[PDB]
Amino acid sequence: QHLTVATLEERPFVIVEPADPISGTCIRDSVPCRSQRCCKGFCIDILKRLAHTIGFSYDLYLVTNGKHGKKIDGVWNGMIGEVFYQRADMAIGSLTINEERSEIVDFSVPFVETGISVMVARGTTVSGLSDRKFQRPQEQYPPLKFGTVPNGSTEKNIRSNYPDMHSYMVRYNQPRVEEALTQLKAGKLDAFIYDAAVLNYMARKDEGCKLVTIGSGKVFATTGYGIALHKGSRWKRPIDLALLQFLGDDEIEMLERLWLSGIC
Ligand SMILES: N[C@H](CCC(=O)O)C(=O)O
Repeated sequence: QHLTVATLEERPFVIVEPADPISGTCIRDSVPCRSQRCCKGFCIDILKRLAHTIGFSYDLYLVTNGKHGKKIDGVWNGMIGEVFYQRADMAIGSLTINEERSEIVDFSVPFVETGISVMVARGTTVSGLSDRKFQRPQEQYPPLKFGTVPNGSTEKNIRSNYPDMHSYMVRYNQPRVEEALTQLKAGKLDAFIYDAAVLNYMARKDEGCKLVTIGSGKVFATTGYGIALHKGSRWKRPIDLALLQFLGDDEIEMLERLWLSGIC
């Protein structure tokens, strides 16, 4: 009846703000979340609906041990680690389903479609991730500068499928999306390769609409965000049924409009 839920800030899917200074409570659509503050956003609204529909209470906390999830020398960190090591009953956020993670935790059915996209300044001109500027990176006279934020499903995918390109990207690793966008707009990066759902949102919200996304096309695989649960969790089925209901009730579509819209 009571679940411990791990999450991670990644706007606009999870947004963290201080409590209302006047009341000292989380107001509006926000809910209390502690650190491993008030949380809101697309995924938090999903969590609120799951809790109401299925009928559980929860304790929400922000992950400080890494981010989404990476395995290093046999040990998982991030949201995936919290679930795998059974510190949390579930993790919800902008958490990407991939093969490696699916082996060790169960995922809900996907509730947001994602993958990998490439962001560049509208001025800049490359074809896409197929472009040899990316693929044969150290062939270009002034090298192309492209990076990702390391440790997530994007870097995992690139290292596994395009190890040459990955090796070239390492020096351009960015600490978070905000800095990457800054470097891209300053021309310190030529492209930023990252989660599609997030990148496409950032493109839509860009002050002045100067940042644009290119589809990765055939280069990378589509996937989705899923809620992570203990392998064999009894919670998977009721979570899935609820999510499926939300999808067909246009509740998810409504939340997309609410949280992920932009003018660009
Ligand atoms: N959703 C993030 C992907 C971030 C990225 O593009 O690396 C994850 O679960 O790892």
